[PDB]
Amino acid sequence: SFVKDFKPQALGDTNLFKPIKIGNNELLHRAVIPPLTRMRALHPGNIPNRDWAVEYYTQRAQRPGTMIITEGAFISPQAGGYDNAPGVWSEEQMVEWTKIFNAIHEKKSFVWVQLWVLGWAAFPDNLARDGLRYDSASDNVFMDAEQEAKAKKANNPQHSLTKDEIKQYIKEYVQAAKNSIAAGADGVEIHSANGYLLNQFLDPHSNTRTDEYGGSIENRARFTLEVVDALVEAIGHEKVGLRLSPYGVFNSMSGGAETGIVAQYAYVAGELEKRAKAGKRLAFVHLVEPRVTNPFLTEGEGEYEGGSNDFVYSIWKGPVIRAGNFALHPEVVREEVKDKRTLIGYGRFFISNPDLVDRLEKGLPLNKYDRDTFYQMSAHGYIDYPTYEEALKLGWDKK
Amino acid sequence: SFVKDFKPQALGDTNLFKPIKIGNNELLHRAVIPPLTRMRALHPGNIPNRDWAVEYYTQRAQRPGTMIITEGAFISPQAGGYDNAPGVWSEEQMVEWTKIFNAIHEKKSFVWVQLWVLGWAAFPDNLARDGLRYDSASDNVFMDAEQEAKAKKANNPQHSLTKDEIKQYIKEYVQAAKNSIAAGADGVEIHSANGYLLNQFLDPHSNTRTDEYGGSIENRARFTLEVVDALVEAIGHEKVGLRLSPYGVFNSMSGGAETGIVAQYAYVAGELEKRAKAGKRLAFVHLVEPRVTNPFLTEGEGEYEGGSNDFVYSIWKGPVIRAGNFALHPEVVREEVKDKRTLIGYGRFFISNPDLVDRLEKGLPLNKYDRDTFYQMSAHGYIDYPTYEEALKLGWDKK
Ligand SMILES: Cc1cc2nc3c(=O)[nH]c(=O)nc-3n(C[C@H](O)[C@H](O)[C@H](O)COP(=O)(O)O)c2cc1C
Ligand SMILES: Cc1cc2nc3c(=O)[nH]c(=O)nc-3n(C[C@H](O)[C@H](O)[C@H](O)COP(=O)(O)O)c2cc1C
Ligand SMILES: O=C1CCC=C1CO
Ligand SMILES: O=C1CCC=C1CO
Ligand SMILES: [Mg+2]
Ligand SMILES: [Mg+2]
Repeated sequence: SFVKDFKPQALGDTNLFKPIKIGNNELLHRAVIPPLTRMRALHPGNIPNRDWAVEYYTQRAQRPGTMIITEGAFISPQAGGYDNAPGVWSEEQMVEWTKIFNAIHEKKSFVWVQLWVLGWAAFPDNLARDGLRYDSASDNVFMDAEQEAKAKKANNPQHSLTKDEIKQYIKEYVQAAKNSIAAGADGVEIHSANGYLLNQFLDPHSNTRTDEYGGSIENRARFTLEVVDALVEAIGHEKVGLRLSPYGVFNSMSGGAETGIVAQYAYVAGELEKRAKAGKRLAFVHLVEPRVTNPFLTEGEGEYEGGSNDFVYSIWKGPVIRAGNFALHPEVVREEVKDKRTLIGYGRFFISNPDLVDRLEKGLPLNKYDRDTFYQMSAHGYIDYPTYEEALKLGWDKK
Repeated sequence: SFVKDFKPQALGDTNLFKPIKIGNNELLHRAVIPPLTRMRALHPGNIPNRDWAVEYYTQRAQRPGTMIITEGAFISPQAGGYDNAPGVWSEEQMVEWTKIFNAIHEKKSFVWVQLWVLGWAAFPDNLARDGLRYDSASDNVFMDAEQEAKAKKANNPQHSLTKDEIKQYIKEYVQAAKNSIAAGADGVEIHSANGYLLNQFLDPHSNTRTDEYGGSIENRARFTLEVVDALVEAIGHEKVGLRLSPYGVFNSMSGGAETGIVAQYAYVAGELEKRAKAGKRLAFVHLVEPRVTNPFLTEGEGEYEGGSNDFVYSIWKGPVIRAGNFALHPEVVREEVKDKRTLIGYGRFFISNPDLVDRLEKGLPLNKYDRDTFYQMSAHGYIDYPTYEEALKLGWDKK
């Protein structure tokens, strides 16, 4: 059924429907599909779903000129820890990704692979089973007691990365990005947000290191910028984006409670602009808004009102993708896209509306999403959400 | 005469005329007199003008409940270098300051002493004459070639402060603040803005040190926060404010050209909020707007459009005084004071309008200022600017 109390507003008369170039891609509108983990990848081997993934991405690429960022993809087994998320390290995986990229391109849309490393958000028992470390920035602070428990139970205690193991990750990032481009992706997005490994280095709560990767703003940012630099070198700045969530508390990050948090993220932004003036401007910076500090809370919950992402705009002068509770708030989007370098990521509603761009353009009702099938091993709640046309035929307007 | 093309707007219906408590002072409106150097202090001894200073401050205290921040005052001879700016280190000086504070208090207004240390903006020849160092953060970078010349000529080359000399300044800040309070001031403002000594430590262009006072965001901020801490300890957090100019280029600071500049200032703001949650919240943070990057350029010139001070609001949760080209833009002030903790500093127009608050309240014409007498040794352009009543009597409406 449709979202019951929603008062849609057509956005076709706004900059949301003005074309923009991001990296090498000529977007025809600025509604972006942000990275959305769906847990349909098959085990063993973290293989993109051979039955459903192509169709899923095809449906969502249906509006020509759409920028799609994939679900997080592990760069290596050690970077993983969820059996049903995809990876981009093996030939098996890339064969399925190539089919996906081809289908999106045939719909005249674009695809960026999000490169994902879990750190302490990984399941230590899964890792222990596969002979892998349970990794984070530090070893004296844990995500929650449960995760700290599972580690000890699985005899896989949280391990503070040595400098050589960090380098190994950087090498894996490099190879995963090369794999992505070679298989046909338009670019990659470095996931440095939402409390995953890179974020665990950025945040002073999770990073209590005293070597050059912790103890200061510059140090905590080091790992992230090294990945950025390694990837810009490997496949070019025009094929690299960065995702950040300055106010996020997901996976036990500090958010606005940390008084130094804006300074931490402002520094990263500064360093990106620095590289941009020196000839190497990233394709985009992708920001999670304080509008959503946890995307598994219903829209309007977990909103942080004490901080704004606007600071990034004073520092980084390139494209900015903003994501978080925008689908139900076209009145907000209308204002934000008045800025000419701002794009809008729509997450949960792109899950449930394959034709979302049309619906935004024309102010059509939205399909409700089903949180129960966000992470299910099923076609249901994945590829069976109807377009508006199909929804009408199913009588959804009269439910 | 009156400002010719100005279209005044009454502001009495805005928060500019709502009372607010700053430190121990109950302000009755939020139009603040920012620090304004006028060079009427007498030489020798940097003594507040015995003929004119009381009358000057009296005229400008005339609206009850007005917060006045004094012209910059040197904390020590070594901190000085302009013969006609006042100091707050000697008994001679404090006797004149006491008369000033008394007169302001009799008008039911308030007075905060700005504590000033010149660093490389000082005249090295004046200092050499008095046997004093020409001080800055570093010795391999100079304000301009002229100042670098005068130093060498006066055999007083720019001197990079040792850690002991920095401590000596901190001691002088402490004593100057104690002197101010003892003489009757409501508080002090630490001048960490506009390219003076503390700013020279904050800015990566002027600070090329490799010890703990330079080389990183935290290090460059060290001197400023030490002063803050020493003064909060000495006279209380409710009697201490801080002035900053994140986008300023005055006296050869970097401004927005430096990609790390927001991060530098965000860190300072964070540290202040940190102390604020730990029980020691400064009375206010005072910000120079990118609206004015140089107050000796006419209004509208030297405006930086690539950056905003709004970031401070996501980090510091206390009162914020904002200054820069607000007098001729009531349409801007109307919006900014909708924030309930925002005050507006009016500089050049408080120079030329002793009754400025009334004129803002009622939307009256403004007296033009005379830049030629900003720094003159004269009553003219100091205490002879007319109130609106006097201006009418002089026929200023018919000029
Ligand atoms: C089911 C689900 C899976 C997600 N997976 C990812 C992910 O893999 N990588 C990522 O950076 N963000 C992920 N997110 C966060 C979203 O990209 C987005 O920031 C969030 O949903 C807020 O946007 P929205 O209000 O439009 O849904 C996910 C969110 C949801 C609800
Ligand atoms: C003549 C003059 C003297 C000033 N003296 C000081 C000073 O001693 N300390 C300080 O922090 N700012 C000083 N300033 C900067 C002002 O406080 C203020 O930030 C600036 O004038 C911008 O505000 P406005 O546009 O309202 O004039 C001075 C400005 C002028 C024009
Ligand atoms: O970032 C991710 C990956 C899976 C869920 C989230 C939350 O945003
Ligand atoms: O800061 C000061 C002191 C004298 C002039 C300025 C410019 O703002
Ligand atoms: Mg029907
Ligand atoms: Mg008349």
